[PDB]
Amino acid sequence: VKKLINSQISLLIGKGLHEFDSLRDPEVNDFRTKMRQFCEEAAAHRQQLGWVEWLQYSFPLQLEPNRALLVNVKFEGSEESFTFQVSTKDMPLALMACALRKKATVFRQQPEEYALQVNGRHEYLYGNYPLCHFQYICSCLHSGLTPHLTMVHSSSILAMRDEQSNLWSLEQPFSIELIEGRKVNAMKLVVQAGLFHGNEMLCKTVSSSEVNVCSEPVWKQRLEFDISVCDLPRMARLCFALYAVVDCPIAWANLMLFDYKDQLKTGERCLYMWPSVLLNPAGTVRGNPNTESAAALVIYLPEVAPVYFPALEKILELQLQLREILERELYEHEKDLVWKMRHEVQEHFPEALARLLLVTKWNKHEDVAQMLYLLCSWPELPVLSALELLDFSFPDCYVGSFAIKSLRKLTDDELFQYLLQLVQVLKYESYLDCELTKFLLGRALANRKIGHFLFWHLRSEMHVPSVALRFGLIMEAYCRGSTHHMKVLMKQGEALSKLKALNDFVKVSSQKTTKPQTKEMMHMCMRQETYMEALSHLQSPLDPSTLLEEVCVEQCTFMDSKMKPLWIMYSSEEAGSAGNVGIIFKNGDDLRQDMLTLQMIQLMDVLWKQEGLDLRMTPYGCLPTGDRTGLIEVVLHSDTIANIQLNKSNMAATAAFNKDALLNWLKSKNPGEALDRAIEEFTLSCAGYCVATYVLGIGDRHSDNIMIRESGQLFHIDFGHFLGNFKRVPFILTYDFVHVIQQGKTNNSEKFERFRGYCERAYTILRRHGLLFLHLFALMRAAGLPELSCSKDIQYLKDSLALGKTEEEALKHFRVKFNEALRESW
Ligand SMILES: CCn1ncc(-c2nc3c(O[C@H]4CCN(C(=O)C5CCOCC5)C4)ncnc3n2C)c1C
Repeated sequence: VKKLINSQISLLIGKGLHEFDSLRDPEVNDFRTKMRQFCEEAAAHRQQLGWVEWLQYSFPLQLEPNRALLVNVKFEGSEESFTFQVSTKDMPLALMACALRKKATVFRQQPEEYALQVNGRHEYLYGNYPLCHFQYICSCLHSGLTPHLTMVHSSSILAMRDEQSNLWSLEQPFSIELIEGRKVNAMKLVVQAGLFHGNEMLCKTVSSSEVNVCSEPVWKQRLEFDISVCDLPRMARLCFALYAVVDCPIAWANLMLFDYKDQLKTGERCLYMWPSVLLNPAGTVRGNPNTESAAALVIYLPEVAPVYFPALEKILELQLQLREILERELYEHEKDLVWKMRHEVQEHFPEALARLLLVTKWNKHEDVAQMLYLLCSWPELPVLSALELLDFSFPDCYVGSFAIKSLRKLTDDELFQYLLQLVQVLKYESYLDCELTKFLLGRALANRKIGHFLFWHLRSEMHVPSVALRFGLIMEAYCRGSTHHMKVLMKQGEALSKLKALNDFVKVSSQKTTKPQTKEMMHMCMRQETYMEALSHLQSPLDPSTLLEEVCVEQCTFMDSKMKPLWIMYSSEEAGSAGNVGIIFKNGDDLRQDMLTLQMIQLMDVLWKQEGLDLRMTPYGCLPTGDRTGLIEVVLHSDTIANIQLNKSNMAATAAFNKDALLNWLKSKNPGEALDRAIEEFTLSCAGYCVATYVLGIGDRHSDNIMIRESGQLFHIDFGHFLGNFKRVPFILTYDFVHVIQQGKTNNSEKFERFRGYCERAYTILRRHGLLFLHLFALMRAAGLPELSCSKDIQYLKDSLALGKTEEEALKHFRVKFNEALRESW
């Protein structure tokens, strides 16, 4: 039971719990105890919530950011369904009320006691919301499908809640002694050290002498730094870099001079180094776990006298004219100006806190103590301000603790929109228990959808040693917190476990035998008991509310590309057509870049919708779940503009010229005046994806990676190369699109200038929120993507949105780019 839950978590996280105990570190032991307690208290509250409050945890509503419609309804036990026609503006209780009135006539004799469950889905309909605000209903409007829902009584929800139960005196200069190590390289060796407190150095760099190449070396040199022992800030970071010289990089290593309990670190320390591709402060403050092959370094940290960092009480005891002109990087005369006027910054420019923190001297403990005094009575800044404060440039913990006080006011949906970045910031952390972790973990245990996504965001990075312990430990506390969801997640891992083995079997066979022979062999490998049991009946990792019930083996296949991605189709009896959903399993390519690009498109859709403009965007699911291994959501009822341009023999869209093909495919898929809606659908999405790709700098755009839905909506795929790193992009407007936009006419400036309008409106709304994009991409520098490595990459976004201009200039300049693509298009 306890052993059963323990051996489950080990299988689930992919690391044995004993592997934590083997280290015997009191931090890891303190983390595991302090968290377990926290998450168990979270689970205790969760068990005594109301039935409607449990639905908000387990099935959080899926809402969007007059004209009646057909609706199907039924009850939990029976299969007898009733069909209604009710308003888009009707509340779910008005619908529920009818469902009782129809049973009152057939069955022959209280709405608030029930909830509306979406058939064959982990989605419910409740609350004070008109039915056109739900995703499943709004989906059914556009798509023309019929909502089929089940009436679940309060006691039936409560039956689940029960079954889903578990000091300043040290003025001497700072110094350390570089003793000895052990490595392999072909010259002489040097050991450049250097202190830091974020990206900035606490003092100058101090390189060692030249020892020879043949080495298991010894130095024993007292390296003295240009900073006092009391001047050191609580989050002081000492880095090191080993390299050969006649340059030749070899390895790096870092550590916190203070321990986790606030005490200075003592005498001798062994530091196992990580390999290089000159100095790296961002790199983790934990030794290389490959204790064997990793080159080590023993160093001595002098005995200064027990010295803890001072408590807050001790830290608490210790013209406005040309001020604004600069406040909108800065010179030293300006930096001094900003530090001098720090009180009026709190009292009349609180949102400038970040620019003020960067001017303070962290290598002089007076300026630090004076800054921390202001921060204790600084007002709550908005969410965008707090996001700026979570970057690597503000390592101080009182800042971090403040940013979390500000972030606490995030909506469960905004948290989900930012969660990816919040996880990459966990890499920057110095100690295991922290606010961010405690916060994420608490939000995760109050929302099963956050719990789900946070879990896969951690699990997908376990193959990386820099974070294996950190994440493994976090996932463990989540599993202590949600013992029922843990089991739900194990079924997904085991599905993914089989999907891996199936894809290797698919990779070999496809080389040897032909495609159809590999296909019937894939189907046979699938028909087995283990595969049918493992790949069936599970919540989708791409979306916890979608249920991947029965696998339709006949339809499952694999795309003919390189990594042979598996196409896996499903179907549900209960959900009907809403259960017929597919997934794509890729193996051997990292999908974290695709996930970020899709997050950015999903944000752009949300920003535009929030300013009344729906461009009919398609931010389909993409989810890394392991080492070069994730899931992509099959977008159904769509084809590539390459397959449509094949102009296939005796089809419903036989066209004479390529330019007409696109439009002819639309005419066949949408008969009557449905075509007018499909062209309107095409036009907005076309305008949408033109702006998103321009801004995100997505290149290598060809007919085989631009799709189009049967509804008319245009959408892009393969987001492996962005920010103009093919693996400065121009604006794109293919002639075949301009034809469909212009209703198939050579001249239609009425419909074209409308389209141009959408591209301009969308471009500006993004520019307004250019900081949000900057602050989210700023935190992702922690991930370690090849194309989001440095400031030069971020710069692409600054220059694409032109944040260093006015709305006149930016739109004046953007109007030229559009014309330059319009002209280039034949
Ligand atoms: C990161 C890569 N990425 N991102 C989005 C995607 C991706 N490719 C998709 C696709 O591609 C078509 C293109 C060829 N094809 C087939 O031949 C099918 C024929 C019938 O049996 C099933 C296969 C499927 N169709 C639908 N959704 C897709 N998605 C999300 C991909 C692959």
